[PDB]
Amino acid sequence: IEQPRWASKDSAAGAASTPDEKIVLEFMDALTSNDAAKLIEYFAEDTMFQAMPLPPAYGRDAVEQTLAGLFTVMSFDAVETFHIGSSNGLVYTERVDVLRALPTGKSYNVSVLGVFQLTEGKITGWRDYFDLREFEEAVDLPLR
Amino acid sequence: HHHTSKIEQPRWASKDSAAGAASTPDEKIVLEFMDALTSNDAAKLIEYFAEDTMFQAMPLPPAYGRDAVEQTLAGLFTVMSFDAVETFHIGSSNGLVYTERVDVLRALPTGKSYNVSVLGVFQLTEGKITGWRDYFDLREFEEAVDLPLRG
Repeated sequence: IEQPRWASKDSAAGAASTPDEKIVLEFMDALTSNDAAKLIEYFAEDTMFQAMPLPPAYGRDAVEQTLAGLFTVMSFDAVETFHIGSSNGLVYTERVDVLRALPTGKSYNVSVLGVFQLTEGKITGWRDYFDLREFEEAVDLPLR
Repeated sequence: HHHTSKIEQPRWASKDSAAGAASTPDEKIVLEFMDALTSNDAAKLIEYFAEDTMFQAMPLPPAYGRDAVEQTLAGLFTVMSFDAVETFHIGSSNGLVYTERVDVLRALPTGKSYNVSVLGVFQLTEGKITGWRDYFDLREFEEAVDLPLRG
C-alpha cells in the first residue's frame, strides 16, 4: 500500500476523532476476518450495503448473505485509511482495500472512498465507491 | 435522445434536512463549485483551485498542479457535458469536504446521458481547492453513453 502522493501528511489524517469514526475504523479492521456472521453484529436491523458498481442489499439478512457471498470468492487482506471525516451521522473514509481473489489467487489494491450511516452506534448504511473494471482485470475475475 | 431531469432520492439517502446542506464555509464553497460544474468551463472552474492542487477522477490518471487540472478538465469538456448535479450528503472535517452526488453526464459525440453515482473528496486551504478526487465506476458510464475514455 503506497501512500498516495495526495494523502495528508498530518499524523491524525486517518485516525478517529469521534465515537462513530472509531466504530468504523474498528469495523474496517474487522473486515480482514472475512467472517460475515461476525461483521453483521456491527449492523442495525434496518440497514443496507452496496459496492456501488454492483446492486445494493437492503436488510440485515441481505447484507450478511451478500458479505458471505463476497467472502466465498474474495479475501479482505489489509486496509489503510488516509482520510476519515464525518457529519450529520455519516462517516467518510478515503482508504485502500487490499483484495485477493480466491479462484485465481491474484491481488489488487483498490482505491476506495466509502460512506457509513450510523444510528445508536450501529451501521444503518454502507456504500463503497471505486472502479470495478480495473480490479476485475488485475485478478482475472469478473464480478458482474 | 431522451433523458429525464428529475433525480430520484435514493432509498438510502438521509432525510435529515441538514445532511445535504452546507454548515461551514468550506462546505458552501464546494456546493458553489458543484453548481459551477454545469458550465463545462475549465477557465471558470480553475478559479476555485489553488496553485498547489490536484484533481483525479479515480478511474483515470491524475493531474497535479493548477495548470494540469485546467487542461484535464477542459479536455473532459470537449467530449462530455456536465448537465446536472444533486448532492444528497455533504460532510466536513479537518479541511476535507465529502459529497455524495449523482453526476448527470452526457457524451457529446453521441448525445446519450447517464446518472453517475459519485462519492467525492475535496481538500481546501484558505478556501481554495488543493485537491479533488471523485470515486465511481467508469465502465458503467462508458457503456451507457457509448463514449470510450479508457482502452
